[PDB]
Amino acid sequence: LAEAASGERPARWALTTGMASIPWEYLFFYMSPAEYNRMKNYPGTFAKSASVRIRTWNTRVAFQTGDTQTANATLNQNKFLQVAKGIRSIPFICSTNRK
Amino acid sequence: HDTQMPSINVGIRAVPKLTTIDETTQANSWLDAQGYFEVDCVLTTESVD
Amino acid sequence: GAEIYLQDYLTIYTNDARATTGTKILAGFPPYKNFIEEFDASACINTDVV
Amino acid sequence: ATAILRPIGLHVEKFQQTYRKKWRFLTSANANVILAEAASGERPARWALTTGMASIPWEYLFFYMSPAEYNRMKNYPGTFAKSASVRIRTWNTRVAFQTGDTQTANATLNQNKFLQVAKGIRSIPFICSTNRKYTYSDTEPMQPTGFATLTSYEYRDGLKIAMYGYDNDSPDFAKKPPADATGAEIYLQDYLTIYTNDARATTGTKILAGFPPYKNFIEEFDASACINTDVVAMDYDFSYAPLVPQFAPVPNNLITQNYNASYPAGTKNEVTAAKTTDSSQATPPTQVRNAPRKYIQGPNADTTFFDEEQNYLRVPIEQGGIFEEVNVETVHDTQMPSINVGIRAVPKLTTIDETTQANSWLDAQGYFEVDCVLTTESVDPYTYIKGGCYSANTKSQLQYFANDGRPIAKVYDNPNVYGRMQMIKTVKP
Amino acid sequence: PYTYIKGGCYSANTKSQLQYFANDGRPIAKVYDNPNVYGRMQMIKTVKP
Amino acid sequence: ATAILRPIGLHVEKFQQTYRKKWRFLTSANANVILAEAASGERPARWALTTGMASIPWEYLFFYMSPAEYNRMKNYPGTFAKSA
DNA sequence: CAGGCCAA
DNA sequence: CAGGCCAA
DNA sequence: CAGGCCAA
DNA sequence: CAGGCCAA
Repeated sequence: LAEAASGERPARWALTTGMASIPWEYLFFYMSPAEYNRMKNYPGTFAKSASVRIRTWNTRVAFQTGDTQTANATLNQNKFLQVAKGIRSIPFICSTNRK
Repeated sequence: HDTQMPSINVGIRAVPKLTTIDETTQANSWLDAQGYFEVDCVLTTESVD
Repeated sequence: GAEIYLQDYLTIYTNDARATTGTKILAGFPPYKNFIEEFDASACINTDVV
Repeated sequence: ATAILRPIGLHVEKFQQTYRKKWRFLTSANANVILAEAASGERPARWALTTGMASIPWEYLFFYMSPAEYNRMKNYPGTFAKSASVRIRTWNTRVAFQTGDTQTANATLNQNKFLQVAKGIRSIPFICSTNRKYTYSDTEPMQPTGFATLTSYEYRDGLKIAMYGYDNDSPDFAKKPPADATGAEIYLQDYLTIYTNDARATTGTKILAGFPPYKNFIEEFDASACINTDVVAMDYDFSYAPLVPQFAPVPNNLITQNYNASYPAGTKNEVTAAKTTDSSQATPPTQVRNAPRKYIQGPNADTTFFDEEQNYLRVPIEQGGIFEEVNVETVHDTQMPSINVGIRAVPKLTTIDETTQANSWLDAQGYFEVDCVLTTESVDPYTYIKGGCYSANTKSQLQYFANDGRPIAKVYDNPNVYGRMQMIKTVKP
Repeated sequence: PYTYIKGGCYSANTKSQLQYFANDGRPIAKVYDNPNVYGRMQMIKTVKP
Repeated sequence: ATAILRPIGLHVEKFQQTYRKKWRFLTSANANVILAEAASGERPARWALTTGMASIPWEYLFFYMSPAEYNRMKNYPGTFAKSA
């Protein structure tokens, strides 16, 4: 995808992926508004450790594309899961998470 | 010292359509596919009085 | 406990030199697939991945 | 006595480099259909038997190493490709659930699914074959109905661009995301085709031998049992694959009046010879010593082959018999074995009324994971104290040249002649 | 290093190197010619050959 | 699960090179004589005590590697001297 | 069962 | 194979 | 007994 | 560490 230059941002090419970002670095991910509001009444609070475990379930693939002009429906599937740890910190892969 | 939390990205690779394209290139049509991810997260905090 | 659709995905960027004046960098993309793990999702049903 | 000096010899630096790629290929299960190819110039009229076995271009440098790696390797004179290995793994093979012909209820859960592997078909003396791109019918997308005009150079260039993408200044940059970065599948379009003579207009004694039984030379397995299994594992040691020419020696003609001297070769052949053969049997096989050639480094160097970079994707990596060295040398003809993999066409569940081959096929794709490794070596010889690297003059290299000045190189595109890959004139890109 | 697919070798930007320079543009380098100062070799402006 | 991809990282090629020289040096047994050095600009007036201990220029690149080697090494960006 | 032929 | 660079 | 001081 | 090249 082409991203036009805007102000200080140069013109660049964007390579889209299907690897969804997991927002485990933020406080709302772990604790509800009630917990946040109560924690506000505990001055001196430091977050000590954050752990995340991700389990994948059955991955659904469409049986057909819906293009009526082709008979592309098939029982067989090649189905791959992509996991990316620490891509954000790689000095030479300029990347960010986008909608 | 400077700090960083490692990023986590998970996803499913796009599944090409069973159509036959006429040129040596990447697929131009893909089947709908969803990843189903169960996420367990724990946060530990401490405070002092 | 219902599922939530995620909409925020990793995007890889590289320079666009179509309007670049001077010495252009034409290095293409970095091979980002050399830095990720990929598994057959049919074998990963109900398995810890991260 | 304490040896204050000893013959430590020259300073030579050898560098070994490794190039790895991973490619995912999608192959069509093309039907076995006879196609007519009209006579064109020197090409006779012939019948073509199409297959679904896609060619794997493991004989070319772009298969293993990216444009950045190629450009950097250019700065390492004396580079030889040492070994090329390819591992091919097939994944689940998809077969269309239905043909799409609404007038029949051909949809079925059951599948017969076969994977075809062909090693070294290109070298078989009596199976005249080459890899071709087909055109397909609209009603039957898996049925070839002709040949595309896309040549082998154009095919490999397109495959390279799919592998590595365009330059950032290209207006068509977005069209091809690099598979080297994405890991996405690439559709292969170059399939093994079997040829036989077309005697419809032949005058005189006709040969009516039909086709050779090429299925007696391939492996075929139930593709349902081959999911995530290695199917091809082949290594190749290169006899002589100069990727960048040697460092030029210090010319002895600037130091010596003896540079143009003669010495006995004895009964050994220190100069290579080109064998010309004639399958029409109009001319006997001919061996010609001292074919026209010129140096690829030195005062009168002609580096057209390495400046047109024929060796990236136009010309195969190995060029044994094309390149001479100025020394007592043993040189033999060379070939890299061909690799073709594919899925056999899956017939439609329709019932035809005649005893013959199926006339309708389900769409089927082969999913092939290809692992390839290329090993190269280069040298930095210091024969002299100053001026940079210089090699010994016995390391000087010559390349066969045509009389018009076009470098001659080995090609794996045309069918074999007596089991030999021909040498042909290179074409300027 | 091959950080990118095309264009030749490129290193990571964390491998970028700077050299001390004088305000007039002459590179500054270590020299072992002058006597030590507090046991230290000085850095001096390089002279154009 | 069969890992179709794994983080193999970048392709980086490291090249190690060795440069050797053998030199024979003749040194004079200079006497220990005090020499006067007049003040010049920022340099003060000082007494100099001469010795016969010749300096060995092992801290410089020409000591180990010839002009041909230096010119070729110029075509290897990222070169660090490891040990002398 | 591949690399200068295979029926060596 | 993640956390202040990786080719340490 | 050398390399950012030696009397550390 | 020599004899049809040596970086084989």
